[PDB]
Amino acid sequence: VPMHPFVKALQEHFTAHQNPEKAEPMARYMKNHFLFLGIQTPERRQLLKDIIQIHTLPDQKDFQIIIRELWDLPEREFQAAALDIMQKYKKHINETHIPFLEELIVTKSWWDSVDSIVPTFLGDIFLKHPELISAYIPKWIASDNIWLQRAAILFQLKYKQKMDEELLFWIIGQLHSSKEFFIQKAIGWVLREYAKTNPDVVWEYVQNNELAPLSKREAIKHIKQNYGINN
DNA sequence: CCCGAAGTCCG
DNA sequence: CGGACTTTCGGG
Ligand SMILES: Cn1cnc(N)c2ncnc1-2
Repeated sequence: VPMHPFVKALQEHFTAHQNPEKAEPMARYMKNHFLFLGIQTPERRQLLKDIIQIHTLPDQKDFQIIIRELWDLPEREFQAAALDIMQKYKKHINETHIPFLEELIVTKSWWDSVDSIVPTFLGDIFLKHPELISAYIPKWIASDNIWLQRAAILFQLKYKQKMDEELLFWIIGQLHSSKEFFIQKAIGWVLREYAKTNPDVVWEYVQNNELAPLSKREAIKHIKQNYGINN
């Protein structure tokens, strides 16, 4: 079975505009885990737009197929485009897509893709269906996969006043001993972000519970101005 | 325009 | 460790 024509068209059009000179530092920035074509986001968005204008966006029956085929292509711009395309199908994504999103998290994994999946697509799903959190989060924390662990930390990132504080702190407590940078930093990030909504609770948490030094410092990057740094 | 959100380099 | 500085991206 041939590649979906929309994906083939995108591949052809991206490749025709590749920039090997830019590709080298772009790939180095992601620690050479991926090949790059060398197309940065403004042009990459326009090239996608070009193909939608010519071909139209595929029927929703093909949504998951298109995403997978792009995920399987070697150059990282195709996963970035896949995520742009998933946003175009946003109104069709629901709680039944959690396993599909899980599989995207644990394939071609790195912070650029995982952070584009978790606080937005998964965050929205669990905001609407909080009763499903306990069907996934314990497994993610227990897994060997640091990107599922990061997903458990960051899916609430944008919740603001809808944050489940008890859940957030329980998740952080489970992962606070991790020596993995991407886990320590995610803990720092979600605490720093939630402190914009409720600084008192984050300050109390970091003063009274164990965290990696990186996590604590990132958490209080801003609110240390509000409380002061004791001698 | 601005500000806030990985990478290298240094002490 | 933790700060200074880097380029890119999202968004006010
Ligand atoms: C991706 N990226 C680029 N530049 C910065 N200053 C950043 N801080 C966090 N993440 C960043």
